[PDB]
Amino acid sequence: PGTFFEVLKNEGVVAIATQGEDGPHLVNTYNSYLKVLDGNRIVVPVGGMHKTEANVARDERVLMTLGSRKVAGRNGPGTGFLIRGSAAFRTDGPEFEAIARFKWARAALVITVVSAEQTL
Amino acid sequence: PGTFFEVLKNEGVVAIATQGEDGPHLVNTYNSYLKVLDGNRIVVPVGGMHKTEANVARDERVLMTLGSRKVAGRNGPGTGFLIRGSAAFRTDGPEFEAIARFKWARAALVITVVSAEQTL
Ligand SMILES: Cc1cc2nc3c(=O)[nH]c(=O)nc-3n(C[C@H](O)[C@H](O)[C@H](O)COP(=O)(O)O)c2cc1C
Ligand SMILES: Cc1cc2nc3c(=O)[nH]c(=O)nc-3n(C[C@H](O)[C@H](O)[C@H](O)COP(=O)(O)O)c2cc1C
Repeated sequence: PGTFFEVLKNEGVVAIATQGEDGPHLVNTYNSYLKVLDGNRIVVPVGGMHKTEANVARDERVLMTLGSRKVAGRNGPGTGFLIRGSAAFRTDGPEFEAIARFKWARAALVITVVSAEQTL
Repeated sequence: PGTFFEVLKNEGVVAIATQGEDGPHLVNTYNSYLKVLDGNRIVVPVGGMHKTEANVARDERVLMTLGSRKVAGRNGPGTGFLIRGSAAFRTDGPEFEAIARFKWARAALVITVVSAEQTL
């Protein structure tokens, strides 16, 4: 597990896939923008993510990839994760406050991780 | 357009989303692993991508995010793209050869770009 937390601190772009009625949608954030709480909750600051919110309002299911070449994984150098969870947009509580330093943030995207597999 | 080509040369992880019958799927590669040909074709070396190929055999539609903080975009520092295209697995031709230096590559994933929007 300690691999995952070292990845959060490093440089890297996160990818977030949602399910629409017109196919998947795909958006980004930075590894270091993420905030982890208890209950397997990863919190994302929301500036835009309008299409994403539309998709999530209808289908909680989300996928996320993140990693870093600086954190050593399965076959030595580098590591990547594929995370499956359920998503929710929150405007209040501990989850919104975790990302509150991002003054531009209109909401928090809260991903509750159901599984994480190392892909690298 | 010259922004896109500068992004390919830089450090960065690409995200590729496909449509399954069980929801979206999401896989990675590196910006510098990509190969661009004419006909709006971006070529990806395939080592694994078994679930991805299953999804693509059924639904050509694909989304891709890639970028770099080192290439200056819309609001100054950084740039990201969201690419929509159609995918195909090729085992021969110019498209496979473009990625042939990757000896581990069993195939080429060929993305024909229908649209690219700057997201950063
Ligand atoms: C590297 C990168 C990081 C980004 N970080 C965020 C972010 O932290 N929060 C956010 O709302 N959008 C971020 N964006 C923009 C989103 O990917 C997305 O385009 C925008 O939020 C609109 O979302 P939507 O397409 O679901 O409407 C980032 C884009 C890039 C390329
Ligand atoms: C940073 C990173 C780069 C990767 N590059 C490739 C790649 O270039 N080609 C490839 O087949 N898989 C690559 N992978 C692994 C794929 O994301 C994926 O897990 C694997 O190919 C299996 O595909 P599938 O889940 O569709 O079966 C990479 C993973 C990471 C984290």
